[PDB]
Order: sequence, then C-alpha cells, then structure tokens
Amino acid sequence: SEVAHRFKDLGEENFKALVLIAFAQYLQQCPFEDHVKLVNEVTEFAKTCVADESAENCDKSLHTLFGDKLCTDCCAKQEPERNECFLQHKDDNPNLPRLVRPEVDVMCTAFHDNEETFLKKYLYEIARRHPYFYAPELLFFAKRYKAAFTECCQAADKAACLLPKLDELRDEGKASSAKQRLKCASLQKFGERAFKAWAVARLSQRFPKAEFAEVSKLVTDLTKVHTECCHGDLLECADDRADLAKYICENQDSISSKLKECCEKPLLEKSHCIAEVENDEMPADLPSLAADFVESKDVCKNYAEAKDVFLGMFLYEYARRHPDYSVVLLLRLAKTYETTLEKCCAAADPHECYAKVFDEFKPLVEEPQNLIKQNCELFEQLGEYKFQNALLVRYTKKVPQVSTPTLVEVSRNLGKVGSKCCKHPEAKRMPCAEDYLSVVLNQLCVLHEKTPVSDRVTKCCTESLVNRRPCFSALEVDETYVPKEFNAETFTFHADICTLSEKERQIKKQTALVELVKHKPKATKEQLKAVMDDFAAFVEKCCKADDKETCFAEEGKKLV
Ligand SMILES: O=C(CO)[C@@H](O)[C@H](O)[C@H](O)CO
Ligand SMILES: OC[C@H]1O[C@](O)(CO)[C@@H](O)[C@@H]1O
Repeated sequence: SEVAHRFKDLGEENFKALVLIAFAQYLQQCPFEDHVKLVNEVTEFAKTCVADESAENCDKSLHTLFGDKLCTDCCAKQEPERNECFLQHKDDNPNLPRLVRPEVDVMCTAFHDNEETFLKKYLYEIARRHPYFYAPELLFFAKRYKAAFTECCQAADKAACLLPKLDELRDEGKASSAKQRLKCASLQKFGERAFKAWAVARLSQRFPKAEFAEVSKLVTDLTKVHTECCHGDLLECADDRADLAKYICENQDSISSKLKECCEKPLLEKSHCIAEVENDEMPADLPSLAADFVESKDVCKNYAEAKDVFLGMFLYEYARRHPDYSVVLLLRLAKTYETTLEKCCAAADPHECYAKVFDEFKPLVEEPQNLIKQNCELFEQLGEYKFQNALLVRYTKKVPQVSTPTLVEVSRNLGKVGSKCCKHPEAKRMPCAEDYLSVVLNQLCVLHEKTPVSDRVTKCCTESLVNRRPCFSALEVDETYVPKEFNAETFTFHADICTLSEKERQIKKQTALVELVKHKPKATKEQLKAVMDDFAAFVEKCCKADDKETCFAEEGKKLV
C-alpha cells in the first residue's frame, strides 16, 4: 500500500498538509472547506490502510485515490489520462481576489481561536494561487507563519511585530515560487536531459571539492525530487526530498564543508538550508581543462564512446572552477563544445579543428559580462524605481503586444536585480544577475503562454531555455507594431490614488507609462518625461481638495 507508506515516513501533520496543497493546486477555483473535507476522508482512509495493508482499496495508486476524491470534463475520464487532465488544467494566473490582509486584531482573533483552520487556510490560499509551488518549501513557510502569529499576538503591539515578519514571508514567497516555476518548465517543456545538465552545473559550483560520481548521484536524486513535485506527486516529492537530506548530512565530508550548521537543524529547515548553502571553497591545485578536453588524443574516441558521461565530465570540471559564471553561461559553453566536437570529429584533422575550441568561449563570456556591467551602473546611476521605469519602456518597446499587468509585473521584477545583485563583488554579480533574470523571463514566458499575443515572445520562450535571456536582450523595438488607439477608459481616475500605498502608487504610474509608450511606440525619453510629468502634476493638484472627484474628472475629460 502506497498511501500508508507515505503516511508513515511523512507523519500525519505533514501528510495532511501536503494533501491539502495538492488539492488546492489540482482545483484552484474550488471553495476552502470543500477541500478540507476531501483531505479528511483521505487521511482517515489512510489510517485504515496504515492499520491493515490488505484493507479494501489500499493497493490503489495515489493518482486513483486523489482523483476519485477530487471528482466528488476531467472526471469523465480515467487514469492515467485523468491525472494528466488535472495537471494540464493548472493556471499560473487564476481569476482570484487579491488577498487583502484585514485588521490585525481580527487575525489574532481567528489565530488563537482556531489555529489548525488558520494554518490550513494559509496553505490553501498560497497553493491555489501558486499551483507549482515547491510543496516541501511551503510546509516551511507554514512553520514560520505560525511562529510569527504565535509570537506577536502575545506582544505589546501586534501590528508592529507581525506585519514586517509577514511581509518578509510574502517576499520570500514570490521568489521561491518563481524559482520552482522555472524548474517545472525546464522539465515539462524541455525534458530530463536539460534539467540534469542544469543540475550538474549548479551542484558542481556548490560542491567543487566533490567528485563526479558524487555529483551524478545527487543529480539523479535532485531531478527525481523535482520530477515528482512538478508532476504533482507531492508525497513522494517530500519523502524523497527528506531522504536526499538524510543522505547529504551523512556524507558531508564527501560533498562539502559548509553543511555543518544546516545538518544540525530540524527536517523542514535543513532542506531549505541545504538548497541555499554558500559555494564551498574550490579545490587547491586544479589542472586546467585543456589537459583531457583539448590536448588529448582520445578526445573524439571518448565523445563517441561515452558522450553523455564525457559531456557530463566537462560541464562538471568547467563549473567547479567557475563559481563566477552563471549556470546559463556554462550551459551555453557546454553546448558550444559538444557542437564543436560534432563537426571536428567528422573531419580529416580533428585534433586541429577542435584545439581552437576554448577560443569560441570568449564572445559568449563577454556578452553577459558587459550587459551586467552596463545596467548595474545605470542602476547605481538611477535607483530601483527609476531603474524599473527604464526596463519598462525598453521591454514594452521590444514586445508591445504583451498585456500591461504582465509587462509591469515582469519589468518591476527585472528591476529587483540591480538591487539584489549589483551590490555583490563582480565574481558574484553574474550568477546572481543572470540566474535571477531567467526566473523573471520564465515568468513572462509562462504568463504570456496562457494567451499568446506576441510571436517575438513565443519564439524566445520555445527556442532554448539557456538562450532565453540573449534572445530577449537582442530584441529591439517592434517596428511592425500598429501604434495603439488612445482610450478614455484608462487615464480615467480614482480619487483613491491619493491614498494608495507607495507601492500601489508606483504601480499605477508604471501602468500609465506602459499605456503611454504603447500609444507612441516611437517616442523620445524627453517626450515621455514630459507627458509623465504632466500626469504627475495633474495628480498632485486633484489630490488637493474641495472636489477631488470632479478635479480628476474635469482633467480626465479635459484631456478627452
Ligand atoms: O543559487 C543558489 C544559491 O543561493 C540558489 O538560488 C539555488 O539555485 C536554488 O536554491 C536551487 O534551485
Ligand atoms: O535545488 C538543489 C538543492 O536542493 C536540494 O536538493 C534539497 O532540495 C539540495 O540537495 C540541492 O543542493
């Protein structure tokens, strides 16, 4: 019996949780206490099965069991095609109430009142709004969300304690979800082989002192974890994730010397810890690569005789000595090498055709290097908010078809890179910057995917996950684009704008900026600053009273 096996390793409180999440992800439109009920039957059923293995129906796969409960289009359909239906029905941008957080006291009132139903409503709300969210990490966000309600409601002021701590959570939230979203699309749209290469590369940076047979082992385990998570098999996902942790913590003199403190922590924490560890110090006296990947006579023998292992060794030896290269770059480097080997071994003097191989990395390394210096400067010379507006006009010009909210959301998150990365010392700038940019570009990739409107985006999104960034960078303004038709149903206003949070306040402006730029695809910096400055002036007026509602209306209409 599978269920039971999972109920035992995971324990109940986790089990109950992981099943809840899976139901929220499977059915994002369905009511809360409909799902809690479904979770309850299953848990109680899994107890009968935990008792007697033979108990009727306990031999059934998790898919059959979860699918049946769910069904109490996709249901008039049987396993395995049925499960594929739920998975294929997942929605990255679901029509659901923004999640406004009401008066704190009331949150402490519901928390101390009913504390199981209050953590279960948090899982349920994150999960249906983030249908690909790394299941085990959620549990960890839930532990912390409690620790915060527990340790603020019993304090002087509960607004000053809680809110910051809870804001720090929502942030880590977003970022973790976007990171997991990108692993799932690597597997789903591009297949295991690409993910494994990504893994080989990243782990090898983290664990440079570790050997290739050790990195491979961790790579199969890691990909197995994610395969299941991204496929919605959360229970096995959590189980196998815990096991990787038990494993890393036992062999940590074979893997890295940075695990001490992570591996003394409780299960939920250690995994989260391990996944964030600092790169270990790269080994002492390391032979340049050329040795066996260029100088050798068996070069072409080995690539023919064992390509995957061989190209595995390369990426690994190259990665372990470039913690200052982004994973994307190294993956490009790796592809450029296999491709070269491809032509050279086919020709009359292979050793000669391929000895210039390392000399085709030059331009590939250069491109990201400059781009990261240029805008890391523009941003010290501009600041985040002003940096975001610049990205916002650039990317709108590139792909003006994409929806405003997507444009605003992506571009702002693109701005968060200067802030996040440009502080770092140059040998950390690049993996930060570029590895961060892939996550936010994938967001755009998956947000646009629900309803494609721009073939320039569709193309860069399907061509190669690795090339995705350069593909976006190299785009220039869209001169085919039919300039947009000015609409009064826009710069219509809303005396609310006077009382918006600083965030919401910047978000309305940026949203107006997009519109603007979409109205004149070709327009100066100097004419946008002009038209924007007008709008700002108009708003500062009407936010000073008598009749704000009519002020906004007259000037709305007196711009009509
Ligand atoms: O690069 C790092 C190290 O901070 C992490 O972002 C890592 O890539 C992630 O934990 C695995 O998905
Ligand atoms: O994302 C990769 C990292 O996450 C873990 O698999 C645990 O989830 C660690 O083994 C690995 O270092």
